[PDB]
Amino acid sequence: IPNLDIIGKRIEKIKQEHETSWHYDQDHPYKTWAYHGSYETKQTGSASSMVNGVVRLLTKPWDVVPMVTQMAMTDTTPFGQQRVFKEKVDTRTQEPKEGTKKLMKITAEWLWKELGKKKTPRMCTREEFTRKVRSNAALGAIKWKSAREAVEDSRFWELVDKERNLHLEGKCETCVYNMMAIWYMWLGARFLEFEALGFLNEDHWFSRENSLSGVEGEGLHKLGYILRDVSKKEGGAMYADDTAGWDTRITLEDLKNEEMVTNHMEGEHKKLAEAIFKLTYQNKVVRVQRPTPRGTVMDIISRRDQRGSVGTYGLNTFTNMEAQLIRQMEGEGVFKSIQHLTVTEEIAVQNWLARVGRERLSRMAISGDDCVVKPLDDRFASALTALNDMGKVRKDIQQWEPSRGWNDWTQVPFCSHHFHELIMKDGRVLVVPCRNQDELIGRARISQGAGWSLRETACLGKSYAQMWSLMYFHRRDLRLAANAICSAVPSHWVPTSHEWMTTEDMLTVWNRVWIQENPWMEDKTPVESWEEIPYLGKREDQGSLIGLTSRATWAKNIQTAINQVRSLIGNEEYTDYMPSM
Ligand SMILES: CC(=O)Oc1ccc2oc(=O)sc2c1
Ligand SMILES: CC(=O)Oc1ccc2oc(=O)sc2c1
Ligand SMILES: [Co+2]
Ligand SMILES: [Co+2]
Ligand SMILES: [Co+2]
Ligand SMILES: [Co+2]
Ligand SMILES: [Co+2]
Ligand SMILES: [Co+2]
Ligand SMILES: [Co+2]
Ligand SMILES: [Co+2]
Ligand SMILES: [Co+2]
Ligand SMILES: [Zn+2]
Ligand SMILES: [Zn+2]
Repeated sequence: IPNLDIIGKRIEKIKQEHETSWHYDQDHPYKTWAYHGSYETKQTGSASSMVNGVVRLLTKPWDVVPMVTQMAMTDTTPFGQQRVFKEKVDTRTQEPKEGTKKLMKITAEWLWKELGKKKTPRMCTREEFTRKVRSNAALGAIKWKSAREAVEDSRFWELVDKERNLHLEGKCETCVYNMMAIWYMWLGARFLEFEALGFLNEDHWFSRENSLSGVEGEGLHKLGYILRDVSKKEGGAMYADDTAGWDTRITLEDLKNEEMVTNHMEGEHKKLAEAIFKLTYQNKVVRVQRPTPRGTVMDIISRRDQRGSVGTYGLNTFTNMEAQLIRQMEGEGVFKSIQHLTVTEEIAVQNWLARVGRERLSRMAISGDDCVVKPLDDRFASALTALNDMGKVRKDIQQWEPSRGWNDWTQVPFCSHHFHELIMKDGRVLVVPCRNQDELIGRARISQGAGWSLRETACLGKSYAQMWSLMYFHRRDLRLAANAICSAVPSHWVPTSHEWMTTEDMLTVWNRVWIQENPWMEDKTPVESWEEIPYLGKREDQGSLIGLTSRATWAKNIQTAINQVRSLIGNEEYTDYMPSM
């Protein structure tokens, strides 16, 4: 089942740009994706990640930690792409049963209606898009060189209009994904997607206020508070099951339910969004590279159901909200059979959604595929037939083994973190985020771009340091490492583009984020120094693999390393920041 009436125009346009080498490789490796052909291509990508030499020189004890080192070994060569494709992306998900589909359709229709109560969809503009391009951007493959180049060249916008008018007659020609697993599109295709669906992000449809379950806009320093509030609900344990490869488990049915947001639109906006949904989401064309004994080729493949990562405009959050409501329903015995929803069962679901729907959403904190649920009681743990039949198979657990929850919200994993209460010297109680400090250091030692000069490398380092001092100040090693990086990088250099991304005094930012603007901090008295700001317990702070001897030596000689970095940056002026205790 590949529908060439929808994808043929895209495939033929690519075939015609490489007619000489175009061919059908009878030994292609694709099993659940439809394969259309290959052509010869120049190898792109690389098999190493680039190391941030500034962060590395100031974090020398971590040169021997395995987690840290391994993180610097990403493979975007054809070899790497094909490795991840075979293991992760080339999977099939069964179609949900009839009953499951009915639950999803009812629940999705209800959810769009709740999200739309206080919001109205709208088209986003070329001007909105262009302003966002002048900053951090969603990721498209880039004929110009940068996104900021394309937005000014008005020929770029003629191409947009060309594709847009095809979209307006239900045809698609250039919206092709590239697996260079992350999927890129031409910036023009990204614009059309933004124009149709950007309102979901820009108008904050998944903020906690509008969606009850969501946390769009919250910010790491707020998530722990949000978890602790959810824990105040009456109910069972708190559950936080990860889905194995969520993007690959998005079904065609999921995509059709997300599309019901178009029922809330009108005019050409509805037509454009319908094009994004039917032409680019439910009928995708993907380019992947593959090594062959004859050099690297590009494969053209297609598939209807999965999702490709930029975010997903809240659609992953939407679908997870829907999926977790249905698991709540199943736990509460609202329905009995995935096989067939009886007429009286469809009415119960409708009643349940009308009666307790909003309350059940607020038992949840959901960010894309990341969810925390505090259900009515622990029947939830073994309500599994809808979850599995929807394809949202739980990671690292037997299919019918019941979920394990937690009674202590400080043990619940959410958004790659745990959250802890932390007592200040004056007795006020902070809720702070926590995650393995060897991961944080490993990610800081990776320069997110290839071929970078030392200034941008130093500014990326400073960005992590300021983030550490805001978010992970309670970790002794990170506070010290942040101090060194900030001492080593000229004080007026701007961190690369969030609260840590200026040259504001970071104590000023700390006070604003954790005291002044913290809705869960009643006493608005600021702190007057970093010595006033506490650490986690020395025990629980140990979490790190580094030896105590190499940490002590690192701490004792840290100024030697700082000066070494200062010398390579240049005859500049630097500030010696308050040394961590
Ligand atoms: C937009 C929002 O507030 O939701 C999230 C989800 C995951 C996450 O991981 C971080 O580092 S911050 C963060 C925020
Ligand atoms: C706890 C500590 O002293 O670490 C930092 C980190 C970043 C920063 O940015 C400034 O201007 S001050 C400052 C201190
Ligand atoms: Co050719
Ligand atoms: Co080529
Ligand atoms: Co996974
Ligand atoms: Co169909
Ligand atoms: Co209309
Ligand atoms: Co999302
Ligand atoms: Co009740
Ligand atoms: Co950052
Ligand atoms: Co509050
Ligand atoms: Zn298109
Ligand atoms: Zn911890």
